[PDB]
Amino acid sequence: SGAIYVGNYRVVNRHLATHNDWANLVWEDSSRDLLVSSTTAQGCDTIARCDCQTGVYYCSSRRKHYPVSFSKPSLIFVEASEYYPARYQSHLMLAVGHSEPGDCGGILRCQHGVVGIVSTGGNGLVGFADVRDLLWLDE
Ligand SMILES: COc1ccc(F)cc1CC(=O)N1CCC[C@H](C(N)=O)C1
Ligand SMILES: [Zn+2]
Repeated sequence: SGAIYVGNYRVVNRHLATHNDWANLVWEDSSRDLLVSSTTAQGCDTIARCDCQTGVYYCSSRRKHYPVSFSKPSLIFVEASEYYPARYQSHLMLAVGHSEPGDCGGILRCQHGVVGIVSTGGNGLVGFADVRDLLWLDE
């Protein structure tokens, strides 16, 4: 679990969104596993606007943060689950690192701020849904 709180927005994995998230929907994209809902309180997370390929992520299954090199956002094949059939997920970045399903939502951060959130993993790899292209999160 985990979310990004920026301005009047809450960014979460689409497969983990709640009833309240869907009742206050701003935007959702199944192909990216993202959903943004509105909030009454003000969020203070800074979103990075960069092309960094290094950062730190929070891994809840280990109660630890890990430094990683990650690939540029791209389409990556993702196995079927109870949330989606087998498909390509777009805007996904991979890193070598530990992850388990409950790790989804952990933030990936570089020196410029929030990069994305854990969205996939398996076999010593972890995938992050990128958020740096969502310029509207700021205005
Ligand atoms: C962090 O997730 C891990 C990690 C290790 C694992 F063996 C398995 C997973 C789960 C995973 O990748 N899923 C299930 C939930 C939806 C995801 C998606 N974005 O389509 C795909
Ligand atoms: Zn950066």
